[PDB]
This record gives sequence, structure tokens and C-alpha cells, in this order.
Amino acid sequence: NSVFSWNSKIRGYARNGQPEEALSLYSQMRRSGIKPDNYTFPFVLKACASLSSLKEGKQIHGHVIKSGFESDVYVQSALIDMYAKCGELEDARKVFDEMPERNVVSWNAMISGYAQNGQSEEALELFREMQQEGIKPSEFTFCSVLSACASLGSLEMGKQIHGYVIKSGFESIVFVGNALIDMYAKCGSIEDARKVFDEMPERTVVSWTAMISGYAQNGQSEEALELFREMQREGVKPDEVTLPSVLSACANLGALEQGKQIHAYVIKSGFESDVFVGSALIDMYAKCGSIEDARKVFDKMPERDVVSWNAMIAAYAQHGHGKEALQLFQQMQQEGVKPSEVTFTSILSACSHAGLVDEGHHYFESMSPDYGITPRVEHYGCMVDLLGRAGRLDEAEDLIKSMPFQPNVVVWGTLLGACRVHGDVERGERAAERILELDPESAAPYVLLSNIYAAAGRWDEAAKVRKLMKERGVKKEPGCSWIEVNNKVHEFVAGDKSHPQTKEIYAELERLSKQMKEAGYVPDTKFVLHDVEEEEKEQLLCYHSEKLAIAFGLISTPPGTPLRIIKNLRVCGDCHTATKFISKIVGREIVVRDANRFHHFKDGVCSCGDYW
RNA sequence: UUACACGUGCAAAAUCUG
Ligand SMILES: [Zn+2]
Ligand SMILES: [Zn+2]
Repeated sequence: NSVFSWNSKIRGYARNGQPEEALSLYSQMRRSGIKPDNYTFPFVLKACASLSSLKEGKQIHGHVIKSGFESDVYVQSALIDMYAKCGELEDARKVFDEMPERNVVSWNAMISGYAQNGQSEEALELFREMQQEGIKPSEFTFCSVLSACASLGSLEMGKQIHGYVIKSGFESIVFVGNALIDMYAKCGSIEDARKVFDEMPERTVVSWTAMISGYAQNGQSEEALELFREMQREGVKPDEVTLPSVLSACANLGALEQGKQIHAYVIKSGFESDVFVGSALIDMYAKCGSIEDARKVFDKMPERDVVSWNAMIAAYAQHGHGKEALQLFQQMQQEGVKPSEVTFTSILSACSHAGLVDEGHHYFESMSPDYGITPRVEHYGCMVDLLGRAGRLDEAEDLIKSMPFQPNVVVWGTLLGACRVHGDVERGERAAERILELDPESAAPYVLLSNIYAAAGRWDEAAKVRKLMKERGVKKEPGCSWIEVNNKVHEFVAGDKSHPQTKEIYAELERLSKQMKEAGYVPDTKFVLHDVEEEEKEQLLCYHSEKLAIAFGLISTPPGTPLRIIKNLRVCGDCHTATKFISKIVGREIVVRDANRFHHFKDGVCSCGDYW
């Protein structure tokens, strides 16, 4: 044929997404005796960068040398991109440094090469050199350096780039705007991200995903879910990257139903084999009270990274299956998956909630010797949690002081919560004091100390701690348990008499306590922390938040149906005993969550073995 | 005049009285 005919065929396949066809035609063209020129090399090199075929890229680079195209800006810039997309920033920089003449694209190719290979600062440094040479940026430049800002978190740098974008007339480019959304979220300004998102003239799925990820990562899970529904309302179809962030919001909200819907979408749309989708699925099921479904997703997973293992390890940890979490960590090492810091936080949390004191000390002490993992403040908080639940409050406080980190509200709150369980009034005062200096607005140290005093019979003291809370304007979030029945969650506080079906819920509670009394249940009043006679103390135990949520569940669901209840507070001992009696009385498996840990009541016992 | 583009999931604690 001709060089034009060969170039047009190669050009078509290189930009269409058929890099091997472009390279096969390159070989046939060379065998044919047709000499490729500067209109062949950029598209053939583009195909190499697409396939990351470094060996062929150097082969074509050799052809460029022999053909005498070393001074061509198009050929050299394609060489920069090829080496950069092949993970060879050194050779990409050597091409860039030796170009006798470059343009914006050659600068963009090198800057994108740095930013795309975990090299965000050398990208910004080259971008700053670009101003000193008076090179006008393009939409590609601003899109690439905004991705570097997002990775580094420099908001003031990105604020300057956003301004430069507007002054350069690129604010309506969908790529540039998508970068601004991701940058602003990753830099801590979710509001500036929403402003760019709202003012956008055109929004792809990347636009909706970057906004939703920014919300779910920032705690606003109700809003990421609302934008997911609004995205479907506008006819935008989520890809395989949208659902992981969406499922992470379902896990935070206990939206077991919602998360089930996404799983059906995942099956229908062929995303079932994606690691991110699988890791988000096991995390969703676990945080929603279904360790069984979480294990099923982990089993069927065709491929697993360290996050998929860490998610299932944290799944067992949160559900009190400490031993099972430790078997998984061993198969991780046998299957050649190195443990991260997130791995050790999860297995240490598993040992804490399951009482594996010996094993918890082993993995913690062996975390840095036998593994490159160095201790974060989260691993020490796990140890304070482990010792606190084992009753070793002296070792817990001594670890807090000797900690190579500055103590926080979590690590002292762990000790304070443990003092509540074991009745250490003195240590409770000390722990509550250190929390108030760290944060004076947290209502937890007040109610905790008020509960500690009231448990000790120090009513006058407890009244003053409650008095001091009301005068400092400290507001506490109501302890409540909710239960999803027919896609409608149902919130219940202790002694709640505001529910529509209150009289049938309470009559059910009366019928239940009748059977519980015959089964041998005797409520103790030492667990009631109110200075009230015995007649109302047993009545107060009867109407706790989860006891209302159970009573509503078994009057609105068929008999024998498993019930799930999510609370924001730890269950007391007598209510843990009462739910054990209820589990066999009603013939159901009742899954109740504390602040984080899950209980499983079945056939008259709980999976925690009365250790939580 | 070719070449250069953006979005990912897994981290320890506490509120039974709002
Ligand atoms: Zn209770
Ligand atoms: Zn239990």
C-alpha cells in the first residue's frame, strides 16, 4: 500500500482500543518495505503504553533512532508517555530532558507520568517549572496536577490551581471539574466539592462517583446514599467503581436491605468478580449483622487482595469470632498475603472482644519483630481494650501512660468504659478527668461517671456529675435500638411510649415476661441506676430500648424469623440474660449489636459466652 | 497538524436519662 494507508489503519486501531492490531499492522507494514514516519510512531507507541509492553516500546524507540526522528516533538512526547505508562519514570525523564523542543503535551506527558506513579510532588515541581518557562497549560495539565493535589492533600495548592483553571477558561471541561470534586473532598472541603458538582454543566459517572465517595469517606453516608438514588433518577448507570463507596455508606448506616439491593445489581451487571465490590460486600454484610452472608461473599470471591482478607478478619472481629479471625490470619500468611497495619488492628480487636488475652499479647509483641509493621495508636488502643475487658485495669492505665503516643479521647474512654464494667470508682474518676481535659464537650465521660457512681450507690455524687453536665450545656445522644421491619427502620429509646403500636408492643412485653418468669428468669435491680424503689426498678429493666425493639419484631414478623437490632450502647448484664431467655422462648435467633460488637442469641445462649 | 486526562473498598473506645 502506501505509508498513508498503513498509518490510517494503525491510527484507527491505536485510538479505538485495539493496541495489538495496531502493532500487528506495524509489523506487516515494516515487513512490506514501507518506512514508518513521525505519523506512525506516536500511535504505535501509544499502543505500547496501552499494553504496558516495555520491550516493544524500546524496540520502536530503536526504530526512531535509526529513522532519524529524535527531534520530532510528536515522536518524543509519545516516547515520554510510553515509558511513563510502563513504570519507567527515569527513561521518560531522560527523553523529556533531551528534547530539543517541547510543547504543552510533552510537559503534560511527563507531569502525568509522575502523578500516575505515586509521584505527586515531582509532578507539582515540574508544573511550577512550567510557569517559569511561560508554557501555557491545557485542560490535561490542570487535570493532572489536580490529581497530584488530591493525593497530597494540599488544599492551598489546589485552591490556586482551581483559580488558575478559571482564569485559563477550563472550568467547563468535565475532566477538570471531576478533578476539582475529587481534590476538594480529599483535601477536607466537602462543601467546595459539592459547589463544583452542583455548578457543573456536564456530569459523567465519574462526577457522581467522586462526589459520593467524598461524602461516604467524610461520614455523610445518608447523603452519599441520596446522591446514589438521585444518580439513578437522572439515568446515570453506576460502573464497578460507584458501588464500593456506596456499599461503604450502607455499612455505616446498617442498611442491610439497601446493601442487599446493590448485591442484586452487582450480580446482574457482572461486577460480582471485582475485588473492591467483594471487599465492600463483606464489609457491608458484617457491619449490618450478617457474618454468614459476609463469609459467603469471601468464599465465592475469584480473587482477593489484602483488603478482602482484612475485611473478613474485621468481620469476624466485630462479631466476636476471635478464634475464626485468627485462623484467617494464618491462612493469609500461608496463601502469601502480607499483613498490613489494618490487619493487625483487626486481629487485636478480635482478641479483645473474644478474651484472647494470651494470643493478643503474642501478635502485638511480635508485630514489629517478625513483621515490618510498626505500632500505631490504634494497636495500643486495642491492647487497652483487651486488658480493660479482661479486668486488668492497672495494666490498661499503665499502658496508656507508657504509650509512645499522646493519649486521646478513645484510649481514655476505653479505660473509663472498662471501669464502668468492673466498678472501679477511683480509676473512673481519673479516667473521666483526663477525658474532660482532652474534650470538654463529650457527653460520654459524664454519663459514664454518673453510671459508675449510681452503680456504687453514690447517688448524691452521681447527681452532681449530672448537674455539672446540664450547667455546661453538654448534650448526650439518646441511647436507642432500631430494627428494620418491611424496609422501615424503627427507632426505640428506653421507656419509649411514643410508638404507634406501643400498646401492642407493651402487651407483648407483658406476655413475654410471663414466659420468662416460668423459664426461670429473675431480674436483678443492681443493674438499674435510678434511685427508685424496687417496684419501678424491675419495671425499668423491662422497657429498655432493645427489649422494645424485640417486642416489635416478633409482633410484626412471622414466628421464627431471625431478628436484627442495632443499638448505640452496650447491653447490660440482666438484659443480656433476658435476651438469652427470649431467644429460646420465641424460637428465633436474635442478633443485637452494641456500640460495635455483635451478639448472637440462639437456643438460650449467646455466641459471646457471657464475655463482651 | 498526530501524542498528553479525571473517580475505589479494609483501623481501636463510650451514652438504658434527649
Ligand atoms: Zn438493659
Ligand atoms: Zn452476648
